[PDB]
Amino acid sequence: MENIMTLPKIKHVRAWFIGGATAEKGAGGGDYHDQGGNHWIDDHIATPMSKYRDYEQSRQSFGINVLGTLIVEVEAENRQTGFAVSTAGEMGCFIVEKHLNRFIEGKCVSDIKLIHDQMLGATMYYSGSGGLVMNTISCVDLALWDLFGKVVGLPVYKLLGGAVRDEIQFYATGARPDLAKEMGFIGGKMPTHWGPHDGDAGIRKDAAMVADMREKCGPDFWLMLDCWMSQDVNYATKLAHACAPFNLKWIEECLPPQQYEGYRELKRNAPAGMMVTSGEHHGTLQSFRTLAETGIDIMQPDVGWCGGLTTLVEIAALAKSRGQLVVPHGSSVYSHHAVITFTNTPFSEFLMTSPDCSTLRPQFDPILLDEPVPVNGRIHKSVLDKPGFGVELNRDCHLKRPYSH
Amino acid sequence: MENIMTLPKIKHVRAWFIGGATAEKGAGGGDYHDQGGNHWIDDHIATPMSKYRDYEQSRQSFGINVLGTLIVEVEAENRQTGFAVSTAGEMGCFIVEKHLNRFIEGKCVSDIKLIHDQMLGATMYYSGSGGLVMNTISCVDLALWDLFGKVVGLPVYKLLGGAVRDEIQFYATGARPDLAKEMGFIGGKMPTHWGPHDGDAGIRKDAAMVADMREKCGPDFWLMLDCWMSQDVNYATKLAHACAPFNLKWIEECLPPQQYEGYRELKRNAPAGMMVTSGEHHGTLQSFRTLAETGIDIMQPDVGWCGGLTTLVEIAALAKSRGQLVVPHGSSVYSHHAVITFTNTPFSEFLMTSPDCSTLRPQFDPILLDEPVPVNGRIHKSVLDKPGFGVELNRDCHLKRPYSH
Ligand SMILES: [Mg+2]
Ligand SMILES: [Mg+2]
Repeated sequence: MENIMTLPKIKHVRAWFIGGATAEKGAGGGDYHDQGGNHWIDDHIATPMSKYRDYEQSRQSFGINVLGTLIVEVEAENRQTGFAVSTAGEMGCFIVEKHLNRFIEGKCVSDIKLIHDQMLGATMYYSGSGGLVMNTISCVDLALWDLFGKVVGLPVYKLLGGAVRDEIQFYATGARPDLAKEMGFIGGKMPTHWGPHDGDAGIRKDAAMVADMREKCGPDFWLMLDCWMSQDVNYATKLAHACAPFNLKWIEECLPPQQYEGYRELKRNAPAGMMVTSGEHHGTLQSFRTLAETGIDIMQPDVGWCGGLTTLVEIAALAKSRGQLVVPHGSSVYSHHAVITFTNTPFSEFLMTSPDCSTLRPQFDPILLDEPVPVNGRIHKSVLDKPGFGVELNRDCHLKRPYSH
Repeated sequence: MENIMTLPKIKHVRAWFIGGATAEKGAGGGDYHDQGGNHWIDDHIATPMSKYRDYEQSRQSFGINVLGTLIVEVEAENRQTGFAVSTAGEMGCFIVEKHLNRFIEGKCVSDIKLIHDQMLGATMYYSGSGGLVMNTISCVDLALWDLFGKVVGLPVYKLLGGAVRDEIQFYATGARPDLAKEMGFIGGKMPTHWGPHDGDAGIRKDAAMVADMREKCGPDFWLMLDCWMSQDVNYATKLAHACAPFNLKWIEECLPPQQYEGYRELKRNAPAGMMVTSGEHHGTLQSFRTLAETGIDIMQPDVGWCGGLTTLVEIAALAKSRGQLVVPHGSSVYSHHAVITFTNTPFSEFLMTSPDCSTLRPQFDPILLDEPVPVNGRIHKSVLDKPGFGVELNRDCHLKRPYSH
């Protein structure tokens, strides 16, 4: 047998950020919500805070954009690099440069799972199993997979065992399911604009929004509702039943992440055939074990928030073992390379970054160079035939390096 | 009726830090683990990382001390101030100065619960329900209660409805239960030094450690084991049964926080009469609802990590409703003022900050001025008869202010 390919050790790990409270607001990139004004993603979206008059119209007003984008780049001894982006910004840089670097530098570029376990174990006392700290860990994990793929010379999807479908079909999230249908998407997920404090009027208005789009899009184009942790079991139950006549495919993240018991009850109360989903804010495989056992239909981890690709692959197996689907939240290429290899991820999400949902602005615009976007609502596997996650870091963005080591 | 006491509005909120990766290592204060060398708290303590040779001897080596102390001070329009400390450091300062300040400034000093709900709702998308972000929220909550108490002129324990006992009796956590007995404590909790990877030898060694202290302390002095998230169900079960002959009162935090299902199984497998506890790393009332339902005997939230005093009081009611006890993790005065009013907190914890557990070095030494310490293993309620949490900020420490607004 031939001698194996020689692999370099990891030399440096660096972290930068753009956007967030200490940089330029509206930088976009990794933080989906770090947008400018007049953006659908900030237009009276129901949230745990919209019950407050001062925070009802804008999520930005309560600080959904304070973190900004975290960028992690790992450089091997042979000078090759790999990178990834997520939501964490400056604080994410602290974690990487002042803590996690000790487990990263000096390792082989193939020691991905090892570094992953060490990051989880070393931060367990302050990670809270999700959110900020997990977003940071996820970003490092993705940067490592990117570097490994670029060193080996293969797309991440091939390293994982290959594609199980020739193309990824997408549904679009935004305020214009009708325009999404025109673009070729298979469905459209809309955000709810009213919450529990709005009562029956709120239910009537969001249900009317769904009815209107059903009329405009026809019966086969899927329609879904995203509730961004803004409701309670009763309100979610009433809304789901109010939308049943229009064949709403699923109602998403109705409750805060810790409310597993509530999700179990909500799923039990759901109209026959209508799915209940959640997961974008959950982190760690164990949390997904608990979430899966509530009986919800689809878990939706964000690859950059759940713990990384390493964790995503485990979550996919968990769901598959139960005969269920896993449909990641956004994530662009970080999701594409993974889900195209998952038999139980028949479709993916494309979260509209276009202010009015009329164009195909890239998912992480503009931090990723040559970022692929759906063509006729799909991304063919050949589009992913590039090393690692197939993109390059846009250094024309004003990247800030708050910490060093 | 007389006109009510006039209350000022909150003018400023400021955040500082000491210790941590960007300051002086070993600063102590809020971060219990930010100690120097030769400290029992870093002496081969079993952890999720001790299975790794390079991280077996020292928790500091894997970074248990990177955060340091977060200090939050709230100033009212009448110039009176209130403050609190916790574990979060520089990153905690970012959260307070760049995000949470918008919900704090301008409110009445009595709007504590309102600010609390807004902090939770606004950070839900990145808090992960515990850890770093929750520690920060908790610190703000405590600072608010401190300010309110100082403005009103009453100790927090009286504002809460008064003491239900004349003194708080303590058990001591550290490597010397025998010295703790001499000091007047009612029991001693020791850390385990070996983990699953050590197998039967590890169980034999930690059990022998317990047997030795039982011999030295007698039958009535309580002995407990702290496992700092380092085990799995089987190992914890074996260790608990190995310690049953010595009447180990309880075995604490055997599993990582997300493993609710494991805790349920462990409690079921526990020797008759032996308690199973956890909770110091959990956050948010909902997580404690789930933890409580696993059947464990005592939940141990840290007042500065679980969400604050506001959350602690709710957790106490949850436990009380189930006929169970709540015994907070460390927390000094932040716990004292609360638990002295809880019928279901018959005793409290004093975590030895003394390197060799031979003296009564204050719990948060040296960031808190005039910090009370147990006398004969107890703290009489009269010791707490000072405004707010009864202490002042030691500004002789080199406090750093990384952010402004
Ligand atoms: Mg969603
Ligand atoms: Mg403990």
